[PDB]
Amino acid sequence: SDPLVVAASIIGILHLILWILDRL
Amino acid sequence: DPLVVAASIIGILHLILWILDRL
Amino acid sequence: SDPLVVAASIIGILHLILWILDRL
Amino acid sequence: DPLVVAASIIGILHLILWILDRL
Ligand SMILES: N[C@H]1CCC2(CC1)[C@H]1C[C@@H]3C[C@@H](C[C@H]2C3)C1
Ligand SMILES: [Cl-]
Repeated sequence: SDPLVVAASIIGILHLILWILDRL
Repeated sequence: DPLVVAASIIGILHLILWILDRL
Repeated sequence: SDPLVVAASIIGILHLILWILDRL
Repeated sequence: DPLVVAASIIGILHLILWILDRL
């Protein structure tokens, strides 16, 4: 696997979750 | 990879929800 | 990789650009 | 892939700047 792509994917999922919960 | 795919869809979805949240 | 990953990449670059500009 | 690497770097930077901007 690609460490950078894994980290960016996880960070991206976390980003949407935190943004949603912030907008609620 | 299901992670890469899921994060790809989630990334596209994130921009959509952001634009609509801003407009 | 595939057109999904490409599209999400382009869309992620676009997202940061538009967020920075919307934030200025 | 260059585009994927750049988007990975940009995605990480995006979250960091968003969190900070929000605080
Ligand atoms: N919000 C971003 C959009 C771009 C990606 C990170 C999250 C996403 C997951 C991986 C694979 C591509 C490029 C980045 C890494 C699509
Ligand atoms: Cl915002």
